[PDB]
Amino acid sequence: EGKLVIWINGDKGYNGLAEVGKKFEQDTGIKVTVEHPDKLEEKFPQVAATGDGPDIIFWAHDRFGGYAQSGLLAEVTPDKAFQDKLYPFTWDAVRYNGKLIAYPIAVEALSLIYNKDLVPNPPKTWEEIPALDKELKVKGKSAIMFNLQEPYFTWPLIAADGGYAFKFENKYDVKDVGVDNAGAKAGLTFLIDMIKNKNMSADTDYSIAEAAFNKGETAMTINGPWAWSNIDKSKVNYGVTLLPTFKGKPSKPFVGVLSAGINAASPNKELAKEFLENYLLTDQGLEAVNKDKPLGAVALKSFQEQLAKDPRIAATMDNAQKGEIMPNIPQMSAFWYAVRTAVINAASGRQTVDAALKDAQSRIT
Ligand SMILES: OC[C@H]1O[C@H](O[C@H]2[C@H](O)[C@@H](O)[C@@H](O)O[C@@H]2CO)[C@H](O)[C@@H](O)[C@@H]1O
Ligand SMILES: OC[C@H]1OC[C@H](O)[C@@H](O)[C@@H]1O
Ligand SMILES: OC[C@H]1OC[C@H](O)[C@@H](O)[C@@H]1O
Ligand SMILES: OC[C@H]1OC[C@H](O)[C@@H](O)[C@@H]1O
Ligand SMILES: [Mg+2]
Ligand SMILES: [Mg+2]
Ligand SMILES: [Mg+2]
Repeated sequence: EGKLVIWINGDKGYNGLAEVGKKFEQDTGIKVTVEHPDKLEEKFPQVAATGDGPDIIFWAHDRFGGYAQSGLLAEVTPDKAFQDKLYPFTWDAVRYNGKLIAYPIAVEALSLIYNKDLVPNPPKTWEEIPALDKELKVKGKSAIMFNLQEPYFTWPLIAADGGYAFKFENKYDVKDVGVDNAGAKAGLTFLIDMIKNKNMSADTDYSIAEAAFNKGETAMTINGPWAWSNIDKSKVNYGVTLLPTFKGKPSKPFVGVLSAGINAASPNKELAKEFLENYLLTDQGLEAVNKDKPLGAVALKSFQEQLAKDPRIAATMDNAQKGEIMPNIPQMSAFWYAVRTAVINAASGRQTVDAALKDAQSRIT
């Protein structure tokens, strides 16, 4: 009691957040400690269920329905004046069983990131990437590398031709799942065909793809706003644009709302509210995080007005509008674990595309 412990993922601007924490302490005398444990989103329910854990947890909103269902989050209590400072759809992302159970911070979607000096006119279709790769391979380069280990990054292609997670009835139907329909299989088959053709490698992960793109070894990558800061520091002149289409249809990234939840076991709920409402969710607080690692579009209208001019943010929102907001229901983690296994198994040859996605469908439903 008398201090704040915050958990945030290691790809986010945790040093910038710590600067907001230092300002909070200067003003209040209350110490703010920012940590970025690994697997924090799996650890939180295990420690919060014993009355331990951080005061504030940051993640995309998809995890938070499961937390709320288990009673691990405090209902947040912003007055109507504060609610009107943030975009309504961001509050919708953090509403569960009619209650607000987090503060929305930022809106994330994946984009195509391209080296302007290797591909001045980036490909508009996935289908043209193999021919581009062939020309780059004679120069000792590759067309594209992105994280193939996490389903977040492959989902936009799987969804393009008709894949979906849970069907929404204007409630989600947790038994109407679109992981093994024909559209999902078509997109995952194309990924596997690129791997078979040696346009990509099944073992590429986040670090490998980031290093290759930021050293000028691959012409394109797929990543979110948090990655831009490291590219700024690199030698690469990059642009951010629409994901390629597949079978003429847009890639459909899942849209995540970075959210801050208050632990139901926290003895510091009033302090957490003060920190989040009056320090973090200000133009200056978000600026401090954003200059560390970019947040994307932000939930705070006044600061989003200042970011909306950036072509990178425009591209982020263009991809977001072609995609879908993630569900926040508890079943979302089952979806992600099952799809992760399916993609890895298909890409490594441990299962056919059809067998992998059928097994995932069975697991989720
Ligand atoms: O891959 C499954 C994973 O997807 C999402 O995680 C994203 C996250 O939203 C981004 O902010 C960034 O950290 O990349 C992650 C993928 O590595 C879901 O939010 C998450 O629950 C899910 O595990
Ligand atoms: O178990 C698969 C994945 O699920 C949760 C962890 O965040 C990631 O470290 C783990 O790989
Ligand atoms: O369950 C262990 C999992 O956790 C972290 C890794 O990202 C994943 O490769 C591994 O399979
Ligand atoms: O891809 C596996 C990942 O999918 C979603 C989960 O939130 C995270 O724990 C899980 O790691
Ligand atoms: Mg983690
Ligand atoms: Mg609650
Ligand atoms: Mg792996």
